[PDB]
Amino acid sequence: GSVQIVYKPVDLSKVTSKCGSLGNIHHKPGGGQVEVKSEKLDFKDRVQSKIGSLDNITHVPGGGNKKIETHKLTFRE
Amino acid sequence: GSVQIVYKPVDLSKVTSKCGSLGNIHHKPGGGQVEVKSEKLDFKDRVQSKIGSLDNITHVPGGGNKKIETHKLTFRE
Amino acid sequence: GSVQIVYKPVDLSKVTSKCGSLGNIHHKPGGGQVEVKSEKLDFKDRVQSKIGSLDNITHVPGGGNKKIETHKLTFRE
Amino acid sequence: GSVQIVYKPVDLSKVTSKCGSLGNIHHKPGGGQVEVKSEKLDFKDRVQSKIGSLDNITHVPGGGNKKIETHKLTFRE
Amino acid sequence: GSVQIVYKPVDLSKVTSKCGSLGNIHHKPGGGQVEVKSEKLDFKDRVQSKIGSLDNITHVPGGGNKKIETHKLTFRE
Amino acid sequence: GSVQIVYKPVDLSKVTSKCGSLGNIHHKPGGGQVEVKSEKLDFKDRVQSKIGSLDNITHVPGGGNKKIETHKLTFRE
Repeated sequence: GSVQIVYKPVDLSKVTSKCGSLGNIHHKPGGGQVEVKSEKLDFKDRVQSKIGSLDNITHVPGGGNKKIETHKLTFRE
Repeated sequence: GSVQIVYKPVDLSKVTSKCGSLGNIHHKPGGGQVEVKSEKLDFKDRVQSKIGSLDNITHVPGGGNKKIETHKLTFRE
Repeated sequence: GSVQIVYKPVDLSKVTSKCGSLGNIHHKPGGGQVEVKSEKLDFKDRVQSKIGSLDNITHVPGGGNKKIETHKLTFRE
Repeated sequence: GSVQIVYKPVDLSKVTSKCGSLGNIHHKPGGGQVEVKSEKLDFKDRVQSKIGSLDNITHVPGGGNKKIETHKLTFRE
Repeated sequence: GSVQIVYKPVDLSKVTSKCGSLGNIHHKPGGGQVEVKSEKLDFKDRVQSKIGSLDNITHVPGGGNKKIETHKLTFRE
Repeated sequence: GSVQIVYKPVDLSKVTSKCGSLGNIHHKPGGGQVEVKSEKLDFKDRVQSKIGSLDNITHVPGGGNKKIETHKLTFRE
């Protein structure tokens, strides 16, 4: 008996974002009101929690581009 | 018996973000009001918590670009 | 019996962010009001907590670019 | 000829405000956003103006009572 | 000819404000945002102006009481 | 001819403010943001102006009481 595996995922992918001018951006908010009333909080194993938040975000990238690329290979004899 | 594995994921991927000018960005907020009333907080094993927050963010990258790239290989005889 | 493994993930990936001028950025906030009322906090094993925060961020990188790249290889006979 | 005038407005008026306890008063506002854009302002002769205001008032008198009382007498021969 | 005038406005008016306890007063505001953009301001003759204001007031008199009382007499022969 | 005037406005007015305890007063504000942009300001003859102000007031009199009382008499022959 004999097993043989080859793995050659060749790739050449271009992500582009040609852009002129981003111009005038106004993020002008009049902050409201948040109330949270809890008693008990038991968190375990990869918990991500957000409890009571008033957050403002001006995310202005001059071109934002993500390439995600995973290669998995599991061998079980 | 004989097992043989080759692993050659070849890649050449370009991420680009040509940009002129980012211009005028105004992030002008009038901060609100946050109240949290808790009693007990038991956290364990990779907990990420945010309790009561009033946060303002001007994230202006002059071109932001992420390439994520994972290569995994698990061999089980 | 004989096992043989080769591992040659060759790569040449370019991340670029050509940019003119970042211009005028104004982050002008009128700070609000945060109240947190807790009693007990038991944290254990890789806890990240933020309790009661009023934070302001002007993150203006002149081009910010991240490349994440992990290579994993687990062999089990 | 002869003119004669008498003026005797007699009065005894009581204003009262018997009160126990004023208790818990909460004035908890999350301040908003006011913008005024003008060019020219010509004011004359007993002008009272308020231009662009974000004001908060906790007026808690422990009994507030006003008595206004005017006596006018104009004689024209 | 003969003119005769008498002026005897007699008065005995009591203003009262019996009160126990003023208690807990909370004036807790998260300050907002005011912008005024003008060019020209010509004021004359008893002008009262307020241009761009963010003001907070806790007026807690332990009993506030006003009595206004005017007596006018104009004689024209 | 003969003119005769008498002026005897007799008065005995009491203002009172009996009070126990003023208690707990909290004036806790998170200061906002005021911007005024003007060019020209020509004021004349009893002008009262307030331009751009962020003011906080805890006025807690232990009983505040005003009596205003004017007596006017104009004679024109």
